[PDB]
Amino acid sequence: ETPVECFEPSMLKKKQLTVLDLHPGAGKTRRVLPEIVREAIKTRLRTVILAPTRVVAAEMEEALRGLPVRYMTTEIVDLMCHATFTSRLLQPPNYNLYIMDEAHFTDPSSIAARGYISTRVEMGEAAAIFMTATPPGTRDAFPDSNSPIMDTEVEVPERAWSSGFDWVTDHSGKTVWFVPSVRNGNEIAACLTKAGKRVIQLSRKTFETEFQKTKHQEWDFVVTTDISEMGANFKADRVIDSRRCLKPVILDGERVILAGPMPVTHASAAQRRGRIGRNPNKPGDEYLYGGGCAETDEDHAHWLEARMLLDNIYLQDGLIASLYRPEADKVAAIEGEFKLRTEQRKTFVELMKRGDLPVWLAYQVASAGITYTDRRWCFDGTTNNTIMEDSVPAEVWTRHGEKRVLKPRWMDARVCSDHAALKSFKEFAAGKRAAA
Ligand SMILES: Nc1ncnc2c1ncn2[C@@H]1O[C@H](COP(=O)(O)OP(=O)(O)OP(=O)(O)O)[C@@H](O)[C@H]1O
Ligand SMILES: [Cl-]
Ligand SMILES: [Mn+2]
Ligand SMILES: [Mn+2]
Repeated sequence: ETPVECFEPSMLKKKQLTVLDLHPGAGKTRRVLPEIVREAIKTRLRTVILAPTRVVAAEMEEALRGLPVRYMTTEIVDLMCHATFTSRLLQPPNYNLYIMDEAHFTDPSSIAARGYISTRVEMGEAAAIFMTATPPGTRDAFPDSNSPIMDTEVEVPERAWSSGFDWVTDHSGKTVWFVPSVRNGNEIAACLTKAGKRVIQLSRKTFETEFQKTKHQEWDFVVTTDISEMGANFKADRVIDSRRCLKPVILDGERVILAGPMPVTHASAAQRRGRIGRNPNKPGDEYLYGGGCAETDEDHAHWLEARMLLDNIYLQDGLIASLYRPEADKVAAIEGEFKLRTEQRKTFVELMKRGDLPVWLAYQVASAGITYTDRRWCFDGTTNNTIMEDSVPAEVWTRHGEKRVLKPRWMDARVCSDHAALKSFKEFAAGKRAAA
């Protein structure tokens, strides 16, 4: 179960799961992946490539051009995102080779995908290669890089500033700044823009659209959440790292809060720092970081949400997939305890795909026997669940013509953590849906 740093053809045999852990910038995505795919084609395997984002799935369509690779938005090598793969498993192919790039991605759909894949491997039905510089259990925040990095611990602004921090804005290059949340990024970006900087903001909801702006000369800062840890390539000379994240936590099975901001894992710190130092002929890149790392605890909601997904994915007769073993200890939930019957399972999937709700919240609503289009639960919760914005209680016109206070029966802090999330949830609660 030890990671390797070189691909060999014998890794493609069934029952092998290999972790390829070359350091950041070493060429996993653009040079090792095409070598694996060529070998999979020559041995006539049924192969799927899993990219963390549609952006990366484009960086692969280019590093694989000329090969029979077919990108799938929802012989021939299949290419899709982690989320697309898990979404397809939740719907009513039998690959024998799974290649997952950026296999450190900790979103529930990626965790679930690794659990399903590693289970197929242990069943003797497939081989798999997990590519990541930071596999689970990474404890080194400062891995190798193509060019040496200047690491400096410094106080990193956590809110807008009106003076001081001259080192932030006196820089003449391009900076990638990792923030713990969209709302914190909004405040940092506005402060930078007031200083005359050209700022690009990245988050999960906006990444596929806004990342293209970074491919141009005309920007000074990218202000990004942890989504840029997943193989986002920048031409930057500096990373500023809060070393902070938010952690969704299920409190007593009752609600989801956003805990923190609190220290990132070593893997996240290494991936953030790994955005620079990538040009072997360009010394002098800087990594300015604001605190220490800490390891995830038993209570990060994403691993329990991954079990909610896997309990509802068909495997083989009555079997359910386990989590990938190095992550299976992050969850106390019993295999199968979140399995839904057929009609509630359809609602569960619809609330996630069409409703844009977090997994945990979708599960609560679906397992209560609520159908997808019935939005009464958004308004009948405890007054403690009242959603606020601008310190006034949030209100919504329902399609029935009633103006109701947003007061969901189950409280998931992710539906109201920033303006974009709240806008989406208000439209959901009103029975509307933005065109996407
Ligand atoms: N002159 C250059 N030509 C090509 N690549 C370069 C050059 N200078 C720097 N690089 C960087 O080296 C990186 C190595 O490519 P690749 O994405 O395959 O590495 P990786 O192992 O996938 O990294 P990560 O662990 O961060 O996902 C490129 O993404 C690119 O950003
Ligand atoms: Cl985000
Ligand atoms: Mn190297
Ligand atoms: Mn990569």
